[PDB]
Amino acid sequence: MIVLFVDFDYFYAQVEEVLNPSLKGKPVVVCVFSGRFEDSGAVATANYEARKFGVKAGIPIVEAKKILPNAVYLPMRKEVYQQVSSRIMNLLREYSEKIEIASIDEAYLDISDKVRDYREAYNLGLEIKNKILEKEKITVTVGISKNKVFAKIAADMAKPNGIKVIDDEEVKRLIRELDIADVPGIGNITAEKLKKLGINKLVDTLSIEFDKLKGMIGEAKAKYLISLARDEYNEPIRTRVRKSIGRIVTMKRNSRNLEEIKPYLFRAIEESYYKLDKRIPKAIHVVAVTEDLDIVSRGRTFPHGISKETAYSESVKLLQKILEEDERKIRRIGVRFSKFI
DNA sequence: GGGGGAAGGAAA
DNA sequence: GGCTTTCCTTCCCCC
Ligand SMILES: [Ca+2]
Ligand SMILES: [Ca+2]
Ligand SMILES: [Ca+2]
Ligand SMILES: [Ca+2]
Repeated sequence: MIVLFVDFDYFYAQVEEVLNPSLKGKPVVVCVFSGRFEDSGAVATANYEARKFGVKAGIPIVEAKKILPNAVYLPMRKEVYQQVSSRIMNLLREYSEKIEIASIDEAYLDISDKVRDYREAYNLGLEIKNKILEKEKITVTVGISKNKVFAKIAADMAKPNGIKVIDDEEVKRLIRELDIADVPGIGNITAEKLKKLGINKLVDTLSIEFDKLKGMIGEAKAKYLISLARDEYNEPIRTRVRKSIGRIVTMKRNSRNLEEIKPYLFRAIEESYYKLDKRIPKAIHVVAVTEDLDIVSRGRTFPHGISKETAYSESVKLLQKILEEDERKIRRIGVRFSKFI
């Protein structure tokens, strides 16, 4: 394989500096306003002028404003970034039939029937970047390599607005020098567990006894890291069909009172069905986040499609099961639909 | 022993 | 804090 990875730059914030060009140069910060007080929520994304100062995905909208109090804070327009994204995706579908849409702003292209070497791959990349810049004035980064994992890593290294290749020789250099915590699919929890085992690089997984890896991070993530360490990782570029869709809302104030909860839940279901659009789900899950923020969720799977009426009736049953089996207060309430048809 | 599953992770 | 969507890793049902 010769994989080609695209990763739209500071995406949500770009798609904002593209419908109001006056923003370029100024720090922008797309936030998610939760709804329980002046500026409560978090930062979705922030253009690079804002990151230079500490504002990044995650930190509360309130820390953001303490750091860059005079920045352009805008609310999240997800339905809008979603379209811009698709339009771009469609642009990429021409450069190859084998495409995997990883996220709302990440796509893997398998161009192993579209080019011959990394020099051709690299040129196809630039061609792509440009096309995108031409049609939607959106810069994106490109990473090319022998599999999805190293193509992604490539882009991680080149973003923003770049292009790169980690040829067969580099891969071995990396399997040895790349901080394993920088490997796609390894976060803080698993990173720590691996640091405790002396595993700081990929190559470090071939030495540790296996079953003592399966023991600490999980059978799957273990297999994952090793195959990568053996330069034997090959996950095909497969079309991805969305598997779930949901919406959680945040209540104006905590409670365990079913009738105080009901309005928000029914409000989330509605919005949830608007999204589904033609998709019929056979499984519904009610999700609530206790005052302490842990995540409780009860579900049920049907042997047929779920009609709102059903979603309505059944979701109350579920919600109840939560209230009956958890004594904590609720602040967040929502739903989620799976097992489409 | 294991193939095929509802809930709480763990990462993006 | 912090959506939204993933895989998963357990605790089962039953071969
Ligand atoms: Ca991105
Ligand atoms: Ca991304
Ligand atoms: Ca990453
Ligand atoms: Ca990491």
